[PDB]
Amino acid sequence: MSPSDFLDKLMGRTSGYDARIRPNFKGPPVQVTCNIFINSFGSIAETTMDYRVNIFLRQKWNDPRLAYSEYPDDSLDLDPSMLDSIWKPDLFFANEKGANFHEVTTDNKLLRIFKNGNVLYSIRLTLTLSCPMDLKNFPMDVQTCIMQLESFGYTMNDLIFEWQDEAPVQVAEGLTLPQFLLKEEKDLRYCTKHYNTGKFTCIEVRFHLERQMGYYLIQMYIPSLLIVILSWVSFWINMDAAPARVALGITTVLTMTTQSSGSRASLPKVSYVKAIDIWMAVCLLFVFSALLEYAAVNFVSRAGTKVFIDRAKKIDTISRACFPLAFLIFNIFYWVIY
Amino acid sequence: MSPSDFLDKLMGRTSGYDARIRPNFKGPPVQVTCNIFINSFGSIAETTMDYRVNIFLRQKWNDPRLAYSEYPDDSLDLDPSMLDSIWKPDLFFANEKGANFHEVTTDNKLLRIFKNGNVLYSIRLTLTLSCPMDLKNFPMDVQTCIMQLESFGYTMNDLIFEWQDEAPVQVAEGLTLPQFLLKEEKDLRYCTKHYNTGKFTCIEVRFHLERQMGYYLIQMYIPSLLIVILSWVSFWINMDAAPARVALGITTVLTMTTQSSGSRASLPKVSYVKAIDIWMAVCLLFVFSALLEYAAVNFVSRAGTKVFIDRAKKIDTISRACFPLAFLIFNIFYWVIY
Amino acid sequence: APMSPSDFLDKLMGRTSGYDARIRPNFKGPPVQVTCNIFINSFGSIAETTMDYRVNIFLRQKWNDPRLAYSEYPDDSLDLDPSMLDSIWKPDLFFANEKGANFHEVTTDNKLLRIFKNGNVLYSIRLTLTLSCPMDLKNFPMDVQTCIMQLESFGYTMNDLIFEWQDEAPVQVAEGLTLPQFLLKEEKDLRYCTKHYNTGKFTCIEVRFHLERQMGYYLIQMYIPSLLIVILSWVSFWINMDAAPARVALGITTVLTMTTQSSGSRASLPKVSYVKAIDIWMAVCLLFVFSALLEYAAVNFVSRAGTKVFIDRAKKIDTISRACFPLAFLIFNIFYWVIYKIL
Amino acid sequence: MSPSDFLDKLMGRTSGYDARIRPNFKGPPVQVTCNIFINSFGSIAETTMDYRVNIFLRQKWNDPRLAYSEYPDDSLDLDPSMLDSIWKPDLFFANEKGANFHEVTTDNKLLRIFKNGNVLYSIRLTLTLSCPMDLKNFPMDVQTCIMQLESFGYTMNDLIFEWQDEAPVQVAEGLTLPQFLLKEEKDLRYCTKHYNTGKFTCIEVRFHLERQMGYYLIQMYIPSLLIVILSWVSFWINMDAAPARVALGITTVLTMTTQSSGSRASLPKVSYVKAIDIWMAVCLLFVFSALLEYAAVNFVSRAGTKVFIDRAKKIDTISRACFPLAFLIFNIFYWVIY
Amino acid sequence: PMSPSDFLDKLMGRTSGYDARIRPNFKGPPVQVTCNIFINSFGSIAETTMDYRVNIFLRQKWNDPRLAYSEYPDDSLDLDPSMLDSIWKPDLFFANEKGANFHEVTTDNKLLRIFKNGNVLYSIRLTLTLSCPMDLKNFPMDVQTCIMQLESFGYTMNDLIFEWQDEAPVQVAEGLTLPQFLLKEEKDLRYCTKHYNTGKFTCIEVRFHLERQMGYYLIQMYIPSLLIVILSWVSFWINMDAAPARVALGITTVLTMTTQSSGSRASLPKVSYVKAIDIWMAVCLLFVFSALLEYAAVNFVSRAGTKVFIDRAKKIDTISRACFPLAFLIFNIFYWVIYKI
Ligand SMILES: CC[C@H](C)[C@H]1O[C@]2(CC[C@@H]1C)C[C@@H]1C[C@@H](C/C=C(\C)[C@@H](O[C@H]3C[C@H](OC)[C@@H](O[C@H]4C[C@H](OC)[C@@H](O)[C@H](C)O4)[C@H](C)O3)[C@@H](C)/C=C/C=C3\CO[C@@H]4[C@H](O)C(C)=C[C@@H](C(=O)O1)[C@]34O)O2
Ligand SMILES: CC[C@H](C)[C@H]1O[C@]2(CC[C@@H]1C)C[C@@H]1C[C@@H](C/C=C(\C)[C@@H](O[C@H]3C[C@H](OC)[C@@H](O[C@H]4C[C@H](OC)[C@@H](O)[C@H](C)O4)[C@H](C)O3)[C@@H](C)/C=C/C=C3\CO[C@@H]4[C@H](O)C(C)=C[C@@H](C(=O)O1)[C@]34O)O2
Ligand SMILES: CC[C@H](C)[C@H]1O[C@]2(CC[C@@H]1C)C[C@@H]1C[C@@H](C/C=C(\C)[C@@H](O[C@H]3C[C@H](OC)[C@@H](O[C@H]4C[C@H](OC)[C@@H](O)[C@H](C)O4)[C@H](C)O3)[C@@H](C)/C=C/C=C3\CO[C@@H]4[C@H](O)C(C)=C[C@@H](C(=O)O1)[C@]34O)O2
Ligand SMILES: C[C@H]1[C@H]2C(=O)N(C)c3ccncc3[C@H]2CN1S(=O)(=O)c1ccc2c(c1)OCO2
Ligand SMILES: C[C@H]1[C@H]2C(=O)N(C)c3ccncc3[C@H]2CN1S(=O)(=O)c1ccc2c(c1)OCO2
Ligand SMILES: C[C@H]1[C@H]2C(=O)N(C)c3ccncc3[C@H]2CN1S(=O)(=O)c1ccc2c(c1)OCO2
Ligand SMILES: C[C@H]1[C@H]2C(=O)N(C)c3ccncc3[C@H]2CN1S(=O)(=O)c1ccc2c(c1)OCO2
Ligand SMILES: C[C@H]1[C@H]2C(=O)N(C)c3ccncc3[C@H]2CN1S(=O)(=O)c1ccc2c(c1)OCO2
Ligand SMILES: [Zn+2]
Ligand SMILES: [Zn+2]
Ligand SMILES: [Zn+2]
Ligand SMILES: [Zn+2]
Ligand SMILES: [Zn+2]
Repeated sequence: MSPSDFLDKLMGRTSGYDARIRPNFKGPPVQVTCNIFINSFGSIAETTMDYRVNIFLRQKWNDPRLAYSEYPDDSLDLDPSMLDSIWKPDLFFANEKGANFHEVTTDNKLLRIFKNGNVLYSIRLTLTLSCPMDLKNFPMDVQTCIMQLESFGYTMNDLIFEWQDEAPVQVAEGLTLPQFLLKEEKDLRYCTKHYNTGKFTCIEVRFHLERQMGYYLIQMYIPSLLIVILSWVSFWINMDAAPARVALGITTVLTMTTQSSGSRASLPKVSYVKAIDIWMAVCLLFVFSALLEYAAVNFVSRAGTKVFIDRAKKIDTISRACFPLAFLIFNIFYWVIY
Repeated sequence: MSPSDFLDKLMGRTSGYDARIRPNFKGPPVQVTCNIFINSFGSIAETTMDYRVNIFLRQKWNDPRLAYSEYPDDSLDLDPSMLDSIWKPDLFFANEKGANFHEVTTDNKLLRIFKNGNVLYSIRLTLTLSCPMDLKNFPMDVQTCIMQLESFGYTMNDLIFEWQDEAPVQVAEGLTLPQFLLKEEKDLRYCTKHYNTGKFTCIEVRFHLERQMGYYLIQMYIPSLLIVILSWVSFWINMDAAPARVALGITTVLTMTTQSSGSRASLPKVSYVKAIDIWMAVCLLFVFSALLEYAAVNFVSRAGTKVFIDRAKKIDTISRACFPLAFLIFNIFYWVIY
Repeated sequence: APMSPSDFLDKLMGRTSGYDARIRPNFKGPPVQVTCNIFINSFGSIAETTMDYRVNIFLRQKWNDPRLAYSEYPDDSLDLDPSMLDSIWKPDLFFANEKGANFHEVTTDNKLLRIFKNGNVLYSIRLTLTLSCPMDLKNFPMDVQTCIMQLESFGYTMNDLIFEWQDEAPVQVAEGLTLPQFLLKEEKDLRYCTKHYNTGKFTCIEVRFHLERQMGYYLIQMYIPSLLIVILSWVSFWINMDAAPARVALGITTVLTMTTQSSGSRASLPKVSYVKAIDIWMAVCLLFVFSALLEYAAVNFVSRAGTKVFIDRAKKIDTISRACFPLAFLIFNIFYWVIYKIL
Repeated sequence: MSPSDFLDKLMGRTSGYDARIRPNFKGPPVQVTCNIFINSFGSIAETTMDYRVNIFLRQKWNDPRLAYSEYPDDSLDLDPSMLDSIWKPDLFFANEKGANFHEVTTDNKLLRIFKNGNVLYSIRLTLTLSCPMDLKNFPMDVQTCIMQLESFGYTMNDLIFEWQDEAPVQVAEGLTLPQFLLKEEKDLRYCTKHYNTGKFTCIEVRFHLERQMGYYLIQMYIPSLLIVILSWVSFWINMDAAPARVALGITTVLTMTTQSSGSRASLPKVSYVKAIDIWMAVCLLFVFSALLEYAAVNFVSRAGTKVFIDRAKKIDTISRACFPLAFLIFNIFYWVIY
Repeated sequence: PMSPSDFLDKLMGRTSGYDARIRPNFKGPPVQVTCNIFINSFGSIAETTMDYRVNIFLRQKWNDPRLAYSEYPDDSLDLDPSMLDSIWKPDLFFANEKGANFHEVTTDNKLLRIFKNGNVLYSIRLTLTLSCPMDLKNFPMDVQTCIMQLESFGYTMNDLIFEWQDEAPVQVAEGLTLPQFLLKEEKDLRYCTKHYNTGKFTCIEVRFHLERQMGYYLIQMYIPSLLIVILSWVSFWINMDAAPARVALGITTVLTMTTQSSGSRASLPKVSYVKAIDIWMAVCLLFVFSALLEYAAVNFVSRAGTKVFIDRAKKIDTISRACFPLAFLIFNIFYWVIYKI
């Protein structure tokens, strides 16, 4: 039989096939089996609180109307134009902010049918998915971003999604993220939805994203360490040089504040204390205490008498040991806790 | 009866149904009943003065042409392709800046008809809606953002919208906003429009958004408290150290101004006094007064005589008590008022 | 019984009608007189940098098509399904100064079709337009702009099609519509922009909106903080002439604050090559702040030798400065504000 | 003859016209004559290295199939829907980054045919065109931005573009650019392309854009003149006041560097020396030399003896004359050269 | 001769019986497609988003015996692109494409040409944004390798095979330049043959090599950092008694050096490895910070105003005037030799 006539008899004019009717429409729900290949993964934004993926979405279900005997071939690879002629699930991504198909240079779609009427339908999609983030431990945080595959119009009695048994989520070889590490273990689960329009099938996959710490050592933690260490050189400067020691004190405090708000600029305006806030707060405390230290040194030595000059000198010599020692103790606590 | 023939007889070729004609077109207006499920709520922008939602819009109306007896089923879940074949309301969002449908992986639409000809039509939409904001109490403000559902072509004598009686506005479980708290109570009302083209049905829903205060304590109010407290250390510095005390005075004023304009950068250019303006103004007054305080101290002590040196010293000792005390009193007033 | 709607639409503009939408009303006769009016649903995004603004409007067009006249119903008008707009002739109005334009299609096409007994048509369509508005920033931020909107025919010359603003209420504005930076003046000017191209002479009607910039924002974020830096600069005059590092510190940091203030405000504007009002203010403020530093340089220099005659001469420069600097700055403010907030 | 029948006989059902076949397809190439009206011209970006225009593109060619005698009218203005029914050139813009048609409120198109079969086809287009820029003389530069009209599928033996003889490029009355002056003289030329697919017609127009200098006097050259003049006040300050004279020297150098990199922020990251780089370099040299001048003054006067104090004083008095004099000479050279 | 309208009708139209849902030789071996690209433009090379943009003409060549003709003596026929919808064509897609679009102004930017023997030439104009993962370890003396993968979506290796053309598979428009990079003449061609759970799919790849131009960074990064280091040294010629002056210099050079450093990091992605620019900024900041510590030492050892201690402090300064520049010069030798040799 010629292919043109076969397609005509199976799903075309002479077929009497109606794509508005599901497989076994008087019978049990259509069991769809999903799996995704993750071609790319990125644009993980804290501010907009979302991420982007390019995937191949594979769906599998049985349509006894598409079973064939005319060829001995176990499967037939069909032209994607025939997808419009057949019934297919109405899967949508429940937490999708933006989604699109790919049409260059032709529709990036795949249709394959088997002897027994099974269908394989793969379609390429770019999705932007919402991923609410918990920034309490930033930048030592780990996020959990999800992806929900749901039916819009079919209730649980007509259509049921299920992750494939073997390898439901594949990831492209050598795929990396610059800011995160994508953990090998993906959690699969059900998000079965109950709306006032009914009960709807929904399956979910959770990716775990561990933020890479290296960037923050170099661009956040070390340069704050500078400003704190810089603040301490005041303690080796002559107590008579007020303009010099105040200059150091101010400029370290101010550098430390612009450092602090510089890092807050890349994040959303959450109303809870993050780990980076604690660090910047304590660093700023140490830098501010050092200025108060000189204010004390300057003030106790007003009268130029030896007894008072000696008392001021003791404040400096204690400071040279205690400030670094205390800051070292703080680092032990901070790093151990997280 | 086969589904294909039933759809053909009800709204297809052999039906004689005309979707250009409303239900009961010679009779009273079509009573439509709306309800929304809010799948997401965010992108609340002060600068552009708008917000974004992803909703399922449900509409319900009766079309006696679609009543059926051929099946005992109380309702039939139909393929959304049939939405093109039936009449439906021309609801539009009157305050929408941008709107779009969702088409991945198929049109995110739902059609359900009942024995008596009732229709349920749910469609998924991303909307950007305008929300004019009153920033007088920012950042302790609370906004009221609306959403108007209106008919474009049908006047009140052909078509009438109405919110559902039970649960017209549902919100997705666990939906949060990072900057605001969305209040449980939504106001419903009428926006019935009168244009030169006629009188048009319009129903409205108001969401109340209370801005979360926590972010502003950490990134606005506390760091301004620093600069004010920092300004006071000048009062414990030796009056002879002019370059040190002027250095403190300048750099606190300038830090305070860049702090002030830093916060104004995230807002629209409104021409009224906001709460944040008052705070920054008073903080800047306290920081500026402290510099003037030294200018006074320096100036009254020009001649190096004890009577004048004593007078200058009194200005400092009074300042150490009064500046903080006055600033504390201001905080009591400011916080109590808002 | 009366005629069914389906058959009436079929006989009027459908299969059996013989209507051709490629042919205008009275095509051998005089031009089609179209009557336009707009409802302004929103008005905003007034950008100086990109030099444009945005509106959401309902565009109403009215014209007579004797082919669409009917007697089959006693109704004075019939409200028709917008799908029928494709079946009828309609003007090819476009916005001549539009940078971006779009229709609205959620949840259906935001369109309106209404025909009357005598064949008159009312066609309303909802549009978001971004329109170009060349701006004269010479008096910024006390400026007032005039932004236009041109409705023009693309393909029909003046002998086939003519646009005209409605007589009664051609431009309506939504109740309670405000702009945050501007005041939209009640009076809109209507005019003709009749175009002559090498392809012919084309109808074009125009509406001008007047936008008065609100001054309040600039008092708080531009004029008052510059007043600070000038007043701050004066405290140097009460500081001891012996404290050079203190008085130079004040002088530098006020000049530098004043320059970053000045270029901070220029960041929100296009790169025009003419002097604006804000430039004059920042220039004079910077002059007063710079003169104060030069004042100390003079004080410091004349008092080099520590002798009373020279120390006294330097002290006189300071005491004169305490009066003259503020007095001169006050006089400047009188002149500046009188000039711009009069002419 | 009724218009409906005339269009039917000329290019419709009964016409036998095939728009897949060019005019005189066995004969010589179709001679197309182009002209543009420039409705707007702007968005001239240095960073992205492109510009934007809104044009009416007019094309003229003869199609003997569309010649008519049925009406005495010299030309017929046709409904643009008929453009789909006729053959037309496949002109594209070879250096276009983005292009779009205008469809509000109807397609912004014009079709006019003449007795002899001539066609006038005008279409409105927004184009973003690439314009590689030579920034060597910025901001006294003058750019040359082009616009190439090319055939995609027709080789030189089937289709030939040519600029109109009389007034090929019109510009809207009163059209201005804020940063540039668009010169009256446009160059027209040929870009005839040779690809491995063949030889393709291409005509080009070059616009000359002279950058307006006024903005840069006020926001770049004058404020740099300030910092240089400010640097000189150090020379009238007492040599004993080191913290004051070093303060001036540092802050002028640093102001001068942030000024310099502030202006580089608006440009692409080209790897050649621009005119603005030379100016900022020399200004920074004069400001840096002034600091070195004090370092010298301070250093030669270490021992507080008259002979060395006098030698230091001479360095200052020479500096007061030579620094401005040298800077004036530099300005003469710099401005004369460009 | 036969009219064009009838010829197109008999070849691929109503009366032809041609089915574009069926590939050439569908029971036979795979369709051999031969690709070549003309690069009309190349740019928008972004480090942050980690991608680049091209405007290309994509040419595909394959044989369709159904489209062979004898009715005309012409070796090839240039056909109207509307006929592309009527014929079978490969389903080539760009595997590493983030965004892609066709060009439709003023008509579809497409080309169809068929030959006597049924060969087809199909050229289509495309703007592509392609992902190019970057290794910034040597930034800004880095060289990137950006790829472009042409793949079949639906046809497995037994039905469809892509292959680069033998002669001149990748042409580049005359005078095409990039402002930040140099595009190297040699393009590598290779296979990316994909194995998915849906099957084995043809894929061919081209690699462009992009050498970052160094000139910009000398002027806007390396020289201005050289300033701050040289500026830091003037402290050594300032009087040791002038603490506020020498501390002022020390602070402001350190702080200028830190804002310089983080200014340059703003244009890059947030990678968690050490780049070459990080080492430079680190060492510059070390030299500027050491100079401040140098004065702290000078100030501290000279506390008691006695000659023996004043002399010791003075020696720290005189050694510093020679050693600081000398050491910084030695560092430059090492740094430049390592990265540029
Ligand atoms: C009194 C403050 C003075 C000025 C002190 O400031 C300094 C040092 C000098 C002064 C002694 C510096 C200051 C931090 C403070 C110490 C503060 C902390 C260690 C933390 O905060 C405290 C107070 C806070 O309650 C306001 C409290 O939150 C609770 C109660 C709240 O209910 C009222 C509730 O909503 C909330 C969710 O849970 C918290 C647990 O604990 C720490 C979280 C503060 C960090 C602050 C900052 C980090 O970057 C910010 C900014 O980028 C900048 C420029 C400077 C920083 C600063 O200014 O930091 C900054 O604002 O020390
Ligand atoms: C008076 C200025 C001098 C320089 C004084 O400045 C300082 C310190 C002491 C100086 C002598 C600092 C200054 C505040 C002033 C005190 C001012 C206020 C408490 C408020 O304002 C006053 C006057 C103002 O109108 C003159 C008036 O508006 C009304 C009437 C108008 O009709 C004429 C009407 O249309 C308008 C809408 O409502 C107002 C109610 O009341 C307060 C609102 C001012 C805030 C100012 C600022 C907040 O951030 C701004 C900016 O980010 C910055 C960099 C510095 C700030 C500053 O510069 O703050 C800043 O610009 O004191
Ligand atoms: C020589 C200037 C010295 C350094 C003086 O500078 C200062 C103080 C110190 C010196 C005494 C500071 C300086 C202004 C000057 C005084 C100058 C003016 C009041 C005006 O300008 C003069 C000369 C000018 O000719 C270039 C001339 O315009 C030409 C070209 C015009 O085409 C556009 C043309 O339309 C016109 C007819 O003709 C003009 C008419 O009149 C005033 C326009 C200058 C404003 C300058 C500034 C405002 O913000 C700018 C910037 O954001 C910044 C950081 C600092 C400002 C500054 O630096 O301001 C700034 O650059 O005083
Ligand atoms: C057969 C379809 C649908 C329908 O159109 N008709 C006429 C009948 C008739 C009798 N019983 C049920 C129906 C419904 C249900 N089925 S369906 O299960 O194949 C179906 C089809 C399409 C659907 C859908 C369900 O959910 C929303 O989209
Ligand atoms: C039946 C329609 C419409 C119409 O086409 N005809 C012929 C008639 C005939 C007699 N009376 C009224 C009409 C109009 C109104 N009705 S309708 O109520 O179904 C209708 C249909 C579509 C509409 C509309 C109203 O306003 C918005 O767009
Ligand atoms: C009737 C149309 C158009 C046409 O097709 N023909 C055949 C004739 C015949 C005789 N005279 C004029 C025409 C032209 C013009 N008329 S029209 O006035 O209805 C018309 C129709 C559409 C138009 C247009 C003019 O200019 C803009 O686009
Ligand atoms: C007549 C057309 C085109 C065609 O479709 N056929 C069938 C034939 C037949 C015989 N000889 C030539 C052709 C070609 C050439 N002509 S055409 O010159 O009008 C033409 C038409 C469309 C074209 C084109 C050339 O190149 C770009 O796209
Ligand atoms: C002829 C097509 C396709 C088909 O529709 N039928 C009916 C048959 C019949 C017998 N054997 C194979 C088929 C398949 C395969 N062929 S095809 O090789 O031309 C083809 C056609 C389209 C394809 C494809 C392969 O890969 C995916 O897209
Ligand atoms: Zn897990
Ligand atoms: Zn309420
Ligand atoms: Zn007026
Ligand atoms: Zn020229
Ligand atoms: Zn190689």
